[PDB]
Amino acid sequence: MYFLKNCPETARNVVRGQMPISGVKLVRGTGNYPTLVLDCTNMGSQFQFGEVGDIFYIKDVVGVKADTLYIDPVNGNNYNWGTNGTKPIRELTNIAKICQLFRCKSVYLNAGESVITSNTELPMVVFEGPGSLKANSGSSFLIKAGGTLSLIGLSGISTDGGHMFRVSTVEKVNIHTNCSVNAGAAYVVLSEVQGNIEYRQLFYSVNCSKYIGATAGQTIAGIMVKTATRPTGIDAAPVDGNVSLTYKIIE
Amino acid sequence: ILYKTQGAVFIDSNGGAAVNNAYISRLGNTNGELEQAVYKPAGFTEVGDVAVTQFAGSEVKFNSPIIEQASFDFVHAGRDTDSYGLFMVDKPHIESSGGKKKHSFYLINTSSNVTLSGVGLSGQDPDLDSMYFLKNCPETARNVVRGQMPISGVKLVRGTGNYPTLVLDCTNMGSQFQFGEVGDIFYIKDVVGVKADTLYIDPVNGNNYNWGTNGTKPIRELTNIAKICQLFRCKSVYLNAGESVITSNTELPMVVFEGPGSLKANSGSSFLIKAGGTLSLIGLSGISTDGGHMFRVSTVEKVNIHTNCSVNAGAAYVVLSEVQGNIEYRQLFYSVNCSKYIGATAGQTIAGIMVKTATRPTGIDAAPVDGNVSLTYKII
Ligand SMILES: OC[C@H]1O[C@H](O[C@H]2[C@H](O)[C@@H](O)[C@@H](O)O[C@@H]2CO)[C@H](O)[C@@H](O)[C@@H]1O
Repeated sequence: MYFLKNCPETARNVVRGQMPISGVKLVRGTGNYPTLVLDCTNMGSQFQFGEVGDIFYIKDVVGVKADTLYIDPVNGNNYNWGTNGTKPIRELTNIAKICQLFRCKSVYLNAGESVITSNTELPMVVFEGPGSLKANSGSSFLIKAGGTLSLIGLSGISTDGGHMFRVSTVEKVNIHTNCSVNAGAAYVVLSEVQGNIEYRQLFYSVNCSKYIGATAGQTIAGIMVKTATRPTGIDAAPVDGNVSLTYKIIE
Repeated sequence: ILYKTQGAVFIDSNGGAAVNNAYISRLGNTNGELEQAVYKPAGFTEVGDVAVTQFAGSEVKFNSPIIEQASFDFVHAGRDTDSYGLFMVDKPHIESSGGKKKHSFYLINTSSNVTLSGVGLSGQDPDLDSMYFLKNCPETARNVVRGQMPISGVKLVRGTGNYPTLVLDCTNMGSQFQFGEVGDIFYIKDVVGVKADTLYIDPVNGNNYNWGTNGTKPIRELTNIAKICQLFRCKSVYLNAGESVITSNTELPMVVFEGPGSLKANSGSSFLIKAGGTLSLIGLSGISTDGGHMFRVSTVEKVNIHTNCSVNAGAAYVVLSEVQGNIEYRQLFYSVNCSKYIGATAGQTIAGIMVKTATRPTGIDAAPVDGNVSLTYKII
């Protein structure tokens, strides 16, 4: 429907009213700036039968919500909105943007491994489903906003060497992992700021050299590790020297 | 158009057709309510004259119409098959002598974009008359309202069907919270750029038709308080004297509750906590249940429960986490009763507890929570 060519950063291409009844692909473009704005746009059944096309070009959304974002590394299509279960997207590249735009409460991971190869932000929502999350090429998942990130019942989350979650916000961050967690020789959580973090591991298993570390002097953290399958060698020293504990709950 | 029964009727294909600055009026409204629409969609079975009627997929653009003396200003039905046909009315000038009217926008299985121009009214029947009537609009439909609400108080919306579709898009509400009524809050899907600080409740003298956001016009039941606070970003709820009760599990918004009123969960029901934040009960005459757990938490986000009033969960718990929770509970003065302060349905919930009162179940000071809760801090 729209093709946005080299629209400047200050420009806004506002869309109001009702989208067509039949599915359409909304936007494509060229240039480094998003300018499309959904101003209370009545989307109808576009999430189920249409496509966004290129999510990069959407600058802001007002009054348009969806509860869940669906990801399918095997059958998904990135042209999709991803907010309807029959039309999931396939990559993780824009899940943070998409969830922020539509105020999604959860992310659904269909079977298969959802991977990243460069640092990628994760929205602070509930992740569920049979899929797994993998950070490859030394990349890390990024936590940039306060709130709670929950991994519930996934087939697991792991990395090929980089720290698992890099926190760059000073806001309170809760990380809840109720699935298999494997950071290898790295940390589950690395704070790049003077953080305030609460990490909760529930059953399944966890592996890492330290549960939480920080790049610089002190980051307050609270930790609960409820699983026998953990590196017991760090029960006495679960975090690096740059992290001070508020509480520690480990058997 | 000067008419007796129906002003204008638009049916089936009329793509791109426009009707600008139309002046359509019934010749007076005497016995208007008794006219019977002749050409109308199946879903419209009400009696009364209709200035403008549209259905079967017709989508004529109505720009600045002037509609006078009608029982129904507009009756519009989307196409039966897929709800196709947007109801488009921009700045309608609606008036009727003696404030006689049934509905301005009777919308069936459809979407709409309407811009109000600070002109309009709702009829003399305190129960049935409303600006909008939304009949079986589907889940995917949106009936958007922009512009200025009438100066005089009106009842905004009523409807039938299982899905809310009304949207307040930066609607200028004027003094409607104080003098008007929402009608049926259920049909409002969302609200943008319209806020109110407090939601007022009075279990005996309140009226559910009211918005509830102005102190002179509180609502009555607790059923939709979470939804209302969410739509209007309320910071607090004011409970006037009396017992506000629930008999089914009902969500409580995470805001400050104040006033001399009390909260009661009956029929074994529980109050629900579905979002993170802080729920504060400050100075209420108390909160209690007839046997159900007081607060059932179903969110994994950080939840703070601050009770500065009398609390009685009986043999039940003040808080029950239905997920792997993260809760902080603080009881300040007054009194607290329960078998355990916090419990959970399964796999460990973390919590911090502060109980500052001599009137508490002293025998659980050493074991304040059930086996599925692990304490971060305990101050008693
Ligand atoms: O699907 C087309 C249309 O058929 C019927 O409409 C009737 C209408 O009710 C009568 O008042 C008269 O105008 O004849 C029409 C058909 O010839 C359905 O009642 C209506 O819902 C539907 O849209």
